[PDB]
Amino acid sequence: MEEKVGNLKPNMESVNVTVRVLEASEARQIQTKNGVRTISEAIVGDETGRVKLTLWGKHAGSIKEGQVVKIENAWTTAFKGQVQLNAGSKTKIAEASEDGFPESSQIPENTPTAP
Repeated sequence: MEEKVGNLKPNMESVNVTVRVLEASEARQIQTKNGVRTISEAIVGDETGRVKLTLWGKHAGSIKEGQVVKIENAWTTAFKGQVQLNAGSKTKIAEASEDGFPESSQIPENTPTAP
């Protein structure tokens, strides 16, 4: 389902968004119940808000600050009171149309909140 960042809610199983990359950190390991996994974190946003993106597996470390990307078949979770966006093995990421897409100074700072 198509979404705007400010509307995201916990446990959305399949989400499509177009966002600018505001920040992108280096990849690192994290522990999980099923084994150790590679991730990276980014902050991404649109005209309605910004959100933390966790990039799993093949997507870890794959994007850069300033890019505009179309993300298809992402999913959301909740962590520490905030909605989290997630990209994994079935998520697709492509470069998108920058034609007038807001720059960082016009992307608001609100983040989607868990109930």
